[PDB]
Amino acid sequence: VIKEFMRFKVRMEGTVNGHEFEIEGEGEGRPYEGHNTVKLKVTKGGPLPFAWDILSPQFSKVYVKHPADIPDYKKLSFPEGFKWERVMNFEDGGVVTVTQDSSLQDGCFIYKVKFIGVNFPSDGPVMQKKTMGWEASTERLYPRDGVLKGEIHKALKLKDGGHYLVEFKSIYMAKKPVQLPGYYYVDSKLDITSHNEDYTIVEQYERTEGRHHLFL
Amino acid sequence: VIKEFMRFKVRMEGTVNGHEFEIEGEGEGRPYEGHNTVKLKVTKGGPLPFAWDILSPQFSKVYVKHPADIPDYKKLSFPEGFKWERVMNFEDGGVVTVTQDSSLQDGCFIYKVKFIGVNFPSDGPVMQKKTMGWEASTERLYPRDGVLKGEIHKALKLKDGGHYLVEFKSIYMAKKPVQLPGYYYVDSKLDITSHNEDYTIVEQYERTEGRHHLFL
Amino acid sequence: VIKEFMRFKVRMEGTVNGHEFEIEGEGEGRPYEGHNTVKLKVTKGGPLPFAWDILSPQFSKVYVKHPADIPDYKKLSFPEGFKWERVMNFEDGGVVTVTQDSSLQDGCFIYKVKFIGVNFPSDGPVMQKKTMGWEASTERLYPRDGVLKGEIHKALKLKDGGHYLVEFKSIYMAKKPVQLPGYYYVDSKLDITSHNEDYTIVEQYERTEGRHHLFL
Amino acid sequence: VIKEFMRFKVRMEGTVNGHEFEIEGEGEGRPYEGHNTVKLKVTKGGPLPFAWDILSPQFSKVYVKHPADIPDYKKLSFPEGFKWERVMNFEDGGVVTVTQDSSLQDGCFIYKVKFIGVNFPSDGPVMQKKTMGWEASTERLYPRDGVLKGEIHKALKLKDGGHYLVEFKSIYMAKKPVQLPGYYYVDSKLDITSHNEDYTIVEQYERTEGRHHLFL
Repeated sequence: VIKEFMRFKVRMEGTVNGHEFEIEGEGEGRPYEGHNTVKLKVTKGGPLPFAWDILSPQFSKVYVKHPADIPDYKKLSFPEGFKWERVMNFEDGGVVTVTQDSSLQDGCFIYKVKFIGVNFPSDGPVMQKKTMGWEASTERLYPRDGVLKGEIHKALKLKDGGHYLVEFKSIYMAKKPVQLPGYYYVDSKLDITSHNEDYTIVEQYERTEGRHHLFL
Repeated sequence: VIKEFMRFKVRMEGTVNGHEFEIEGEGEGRPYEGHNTVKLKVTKGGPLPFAWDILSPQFSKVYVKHPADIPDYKKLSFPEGFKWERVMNFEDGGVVTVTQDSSLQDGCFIYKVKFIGVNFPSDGPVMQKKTMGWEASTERLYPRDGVLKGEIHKALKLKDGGHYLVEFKSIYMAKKPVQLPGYYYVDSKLDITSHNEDYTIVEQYERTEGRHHLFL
Repeated sequence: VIKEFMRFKVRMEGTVNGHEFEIEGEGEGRPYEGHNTVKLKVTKGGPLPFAWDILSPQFSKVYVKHPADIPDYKKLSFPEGFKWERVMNFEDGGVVTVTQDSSLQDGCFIYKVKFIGVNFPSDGPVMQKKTMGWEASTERLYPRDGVLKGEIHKALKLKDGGHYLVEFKSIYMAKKPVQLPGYYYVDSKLDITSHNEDYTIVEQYERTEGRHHLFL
Repeated sequence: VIKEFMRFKVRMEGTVNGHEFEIEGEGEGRPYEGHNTVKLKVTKGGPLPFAWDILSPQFSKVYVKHPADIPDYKKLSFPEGFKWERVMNFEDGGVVTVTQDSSLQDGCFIYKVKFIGVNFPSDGPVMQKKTMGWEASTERLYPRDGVLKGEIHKALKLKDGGHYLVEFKSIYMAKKPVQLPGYYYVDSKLDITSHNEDYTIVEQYERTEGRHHLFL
């Protein structure tokens, strides 16, 4: 079902401060190694009048490398798949909710994303495109309400120095109740590997792996 | 442009905890008197697996009665119109973002809404449909970032007694720059006037008027 | 117990961004008319390195005028009195928690307050003293867990224009379970009537009255 | 100044939901190895009417083991020392702010803590004492405003199962500006190693170490 190498296609429909847009992409990676890349294209509403960085994390948790003793809830959910939703609370008031469906079709993962971002200050980092990528991050996960949940304290690097803080709250829901893991963590590092002048064509790379707390 | 009697058409595309649905409706009211009603039909995704109440407020401020000394930002925005976005933070973790466009076509207001609700507990008031309508409310508004903003501490009455709290944060954005008001308030009371057994056909009534603080 | 005219004494022990201070005051008013004034003096920690405005609201609801049909929980709590606590969430990260005890000693109300404020940006309106008093406000109250709770969307006027937003969450706890009101509101307007340059000596006036929603 | 072995004494003055209490203790540890213990005694307000767990993390970061390439801001602040403040946002509404001062005297660290906790549901995990200790955690830190800040997504284990979520927001302020680290993490695991029936006497052990993200 989930091969050593897997490709995926994604489509996002979103709005940010009243500006609607569409994005289509194709990616690939090694689900058991914790690596995956993706190439995106703004197919509608481009060039985007905000930082591409807020969208990069919405474009693969099935590719998270999991140790044998931590049930890989997301991988187990296939072939049916899972859905995930998320809240992004930015420190200057901006708020985003995301809903996504992940399925398996013709040997390829299919991602469907709906994005709504609101309340971003007009002179803030997002609308002024002053961000420079995310710092590597660490997610705290745990089972609840029959599904998997996780929170992350993330940060975008600012062009003029400093950080722009964003709290991530995600909900991973398998389409069939498969084995859930316990309290654990997932380290991720997402890099923008290429981009044209106006970010209408972008490529990303993500390394992500789950683990127990260094149990210090 | 804004007659004493105006009708409107509305369509909402939304998702709540991974459940997709569509709703279309028709309303009418008296913009200078602060009254307006609307009849809705769940055109897709019905019956809804959640409380209808969280949707009722996404279904009119151009109909808010305003004193002569308080600029009616929304009315002034027409014929072009305005967009409004919103964040609803529920006390039990549920979060929703909404983005809407309000326009005027041949004497009839046109509303287009996109709604995304996430993180609602499966045993909570919303997913268990234990709500019984909203209490009348009072929104605190003010100008900022060249637009109009307002927050509200609202509450849903619970069938088993008590209230279910929700904080509202809205942004009203005219499509063309117009006169903004100062720090003021808007009282509203929304009632569900009719509904079939599964809430696939619902009618609503809302009275809403703006005013200065009772200037105590 | 509660006469048409009542005086009170207050003492606050507080800390803000690592700065310790103490304040003592004396006030008076007409509990049944909704008016009361208070005079403060910074006895330790002066001059304060932050805006006085964040402290003014911690210095009386027993003086809130209530309609005969709305139980005046706070007045009913005496002679024993009541305790109140509160959270103030500032839009720029600043957070404050307050705990207070109100008693009646020799026909005089006695207020004991503890205050801890943290996370205020050193460049923010608070630490830079860029505020000019609060806008009149409106609190939303309701009963819960045997006590009375209330929330407010308040705002401080900024010297250079605009507002600085702060959300209030209060908990009023009678020392003995006395009668509680239903869902209602309380309007208030606090004004600094006098003060020296460094706010080591200040006088305040507050008008506050309870009521049902104007019911729109 | 900071030897391989160091003792400390601490005193806490706090209040929770109107209940006041005072705690005194003494601990010891190995600053460069990341190990430290502490023994507490509720000297006033005991037996506490709430879960001891919310207080345990308020009782040593100068004992965090740091790699040579990461400036140990907190150790460098001595002999004068540093102050730290914090906000703990509990998922059911509870909110706590803490302010603390850390100094070095006659070769012994001296800790003074003030604590105010409010808005805990009378039937919640805290007031019902339904918690069973913290899960090991991971704090995300970064420099800002000349000081060191960090956030943590923590969880308290529940007796009836599941977790009780709490977000930590801390600010570490050296009394003199000493070198700051960059974006990094601190792992910690605090265990209650001893306690009498009513938690009026308690002992704790904490292992905490700083490090760069596993830099995936």
